[PDB]
Amino acid sequence: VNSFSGYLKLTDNVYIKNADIVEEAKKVKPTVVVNAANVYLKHGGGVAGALNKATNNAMQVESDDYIATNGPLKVGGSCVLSGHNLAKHCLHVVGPNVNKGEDIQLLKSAYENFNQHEVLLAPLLSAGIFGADPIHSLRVCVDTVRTNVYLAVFDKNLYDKLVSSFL
Ligand SMILES: O=C(N[C@H]1c2cccc(O)c2C[C@H]1C(=O)O)c1ccc(NCC2CC2)nc1
Repeated sequence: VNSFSGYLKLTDNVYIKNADIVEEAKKVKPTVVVNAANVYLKHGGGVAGALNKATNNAMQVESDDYIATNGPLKVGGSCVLSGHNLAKHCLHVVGPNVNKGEDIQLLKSAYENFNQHEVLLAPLLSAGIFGADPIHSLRVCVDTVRTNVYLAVFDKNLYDKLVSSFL
């Protein structure tokens, strides 16, 4: 049993809700919150910009030190950093950004990072300002992630479409 409330069970291991991931994280304090990161960990907008703002920019400060030491992530890759006031840990995952021309096949590799964590609160990867089809992202999630994932979807009309079209 866990404290995630009002989630729609899609499969054995994937759950979804129309909710603000910032508020879900503040309320649940999950072991892992996933960030929709880029390779430079520059948390400018979307999920990344939103989570960073909720940490009062502490996520960005930590991220800048990470990049200065380690260099950029790979598209499809990830790193584990602090969850600050939102979670124990933040798993920064880089899905492909279609608005940068990145290959959508890398979306499966991106979701594979979730399998290293037994339970996660996460956004649908490559949705919103990353420009990929969210119905596609949800399908890849269900077909790739085997651990227990709670997807928080910000946009109500996207959530309604994701529920209505899920096979
Ligand atoms: O950009 C957000 N979401 C979309 C997005 C963007 C980039 C990559 C992604 O994979 C996704 C999933 C999309 C969605 O979930 O609709 C978002 C989410 C929460 C939030 N909270 C603070 C506001 C003040 C209440 N702000 C923004």
